[PDB]
Amino acid sequence: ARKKLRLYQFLLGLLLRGDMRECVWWVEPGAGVFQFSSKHKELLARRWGQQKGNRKRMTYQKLARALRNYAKTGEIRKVKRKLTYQFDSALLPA
DNA sequence: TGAAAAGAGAATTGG
DNA sequence: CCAATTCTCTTTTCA
Ligand SMILES: *O[C@H]1C[C@H](n2cnc3c(N)ncnc32)O[C@@H]1CO
Ligand SMILES: *O[C@H]1C[C@H](n2cc(C)c(=O)[nH]c2=O)O[C@@H]1CO
Repeated sequence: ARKKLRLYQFLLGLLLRGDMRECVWWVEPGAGVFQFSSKHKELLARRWGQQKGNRKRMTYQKLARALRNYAKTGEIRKVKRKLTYQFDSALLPA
């Protein structure tokens, strides 16, 4: 049984390594607050779908749909700012 | 002033 | 049965 990345792991990994900075970036790195690019977010979503191996092309609408489910478990919450989210502090350094 | 963004229930699916 | 994936409909927001 193989393992596949979780959405919050994929996103957090992109931010820490500095990948796809034109697609997603930190807004407040100390607070774990990050924002997606209005025009270039579809590039990131489709990259998420290729790595997962999904049947359909991944879109930001479907990626955002998955992000909202994290509200039950607290990994990521939506911030009251356009395309902006916040990792829980348990997933961040000191 | 419509695309964009936000939100959502629900059946589905790989593993 | 987890962790999304996919599809659908709705409304507010914004550029
Ligand atoms: O066709 C109507 C509505 C449209 N329009 C575009 N952007 C608008 C804003 N910000 N306020 C109001 N109406 C807006 O232009 C026409 C009215 O001038
Ligand atoms: O939660 C139930 C179903 C669940 N389950 C079902 C099936 C068909 C599967 O392949 N994996 C799996 O975890 O297990 C529980 C019953 O043992």
